[PDB]
Amino acid sequence: PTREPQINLFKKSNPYKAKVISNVLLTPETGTGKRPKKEGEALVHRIVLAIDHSAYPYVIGQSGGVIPPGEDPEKKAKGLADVGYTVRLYSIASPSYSFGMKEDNIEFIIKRDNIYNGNIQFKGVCSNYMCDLKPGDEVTMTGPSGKKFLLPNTDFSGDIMFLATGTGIAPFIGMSEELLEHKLIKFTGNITLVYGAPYSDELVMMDYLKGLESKHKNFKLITAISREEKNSFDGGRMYISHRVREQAEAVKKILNGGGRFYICGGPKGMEKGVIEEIQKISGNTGTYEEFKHHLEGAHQLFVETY
Ligand SMILES: Cc1cc2nc3c(=O)[nH]c(=O)nc-3n(C[C@H](O)[C@H](O)[C@H](O)COP(=O)(O)OP(=O)(O)OC[C@H]3O[C@@H](n4cnc5c(N)ncnc54)[C@H](O)[C@@H]3O)c2cc1C
Ligand SMILES: NC(=O)c1ccc[n+]([C@@H]2O[C@@H](COP(=O)([O-])OP(=O)(O)OC[C@H]3O[C@@H](n4cnc5c(N)ncnc54)[C@H](OP(=O)(O)O)[C@@H]3O)[C@@H](O)[C@H]2O)c1
Ligand SMILES: [Zn+2]
Repeated sequence: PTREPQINLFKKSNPYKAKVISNVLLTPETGTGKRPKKEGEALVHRIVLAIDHSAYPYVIGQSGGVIPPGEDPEKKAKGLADVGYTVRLYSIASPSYSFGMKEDNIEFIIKRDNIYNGNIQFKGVCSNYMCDLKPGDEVTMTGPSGKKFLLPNTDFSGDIMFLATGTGIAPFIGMSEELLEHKLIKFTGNITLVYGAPYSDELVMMDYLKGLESKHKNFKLITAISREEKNSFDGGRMYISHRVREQAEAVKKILNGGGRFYICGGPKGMEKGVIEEIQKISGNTGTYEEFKHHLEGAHQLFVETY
């Protein structure tokens, strides 16, 4: 709520407690759906926490931090006296003032981060804790965290391209609702959301997103289903990067029209492929990093990958 980002209003020494309102699964229960045994599981939950927007005035594009209950084995073994699990960050998926501007909650899009044969081998601590939350449970929170990945704070006319993979879709749900419905600013540009995942059933919030597309014209939705589609260029898996190449003109519109690029999701450093595809389109032949830093400097690039 209330524009202008604040960070670290809550640290591990003064956490913020939040009660769980809802925690619903968004992907097929294990065994159902397209992902075969040998490829493990893709269990993605949508999690809604009740908070006091007065005490936790977050801004969409920011991250919330969670502290999983318990003692970190590695820390105890190293004997740290801290021992408590270190914070895990998650992209806030709800719009600044919540859906319907009720200012009553905050939401996350979290996936069980396991390893896996097809059977489980290692089990992510925090992601599973979250996905195991029951309505009424209390969550230890930190933040807000981050103040770079943000929307314009004044009226905007340039086009905006959202590039997401998997859970990276989170920030773009809130941002999409805020730009198209909440209108905290007069936005007159075109939104292009390029969203990628392994299987069609692992694309989450689709009903909502497709609905956004049919209601606006202001908003186009493209998907890259990597394990069901091959790109037309090299016949490899279809990634969002290949979609960018197909959207050469929407890309050019942004490069020359003062638009913005938001890239979010995994795996770590997945922005490289997307960025150097944008560079091909611009035709600029500087080094990858010279082009990337230029865009960021020009406020036309925003990247959060993990
Ligand atoms: C800015 C930011 C935003 C993020 N947003 C989201 C988001 O919106 N949604 C989301 O789901 N995640 C998001 N993440 C990731 C999140 O922060 C966590 O890193 C992630 O959920 C996994 O945390 P974990 O505690 O469950 O995994 P950890 O317990 O820290 O384990 C990490 C990985 O290591 C593996 N592992 C554990 N033990 C071993 C071992 N002995 N040998 C080999 N491997 C092992 C685990 O299986 C796991 O896959 C974000 C991260 C960042 C930095
Ligand atoms: N277990 C792994 O080592 C592994 C495997 C794939 C990606 N990531 C996954 O990404 C995180 C989230 O998983 P999720 O179930 O929410 O969905 P997801 O596995 O993250 O899928 C996101 C999409 O990005 C694609 N991709 C992989 N490398 C890329 C690059 N360099 N440039 C552009 N796109 C790329 C993936 O294609 P693919 O069909 O080739 O994966 C996938 O379709 C992690 O949990 C991790 O599982 C790492
Ligand atoms: Zn509308």
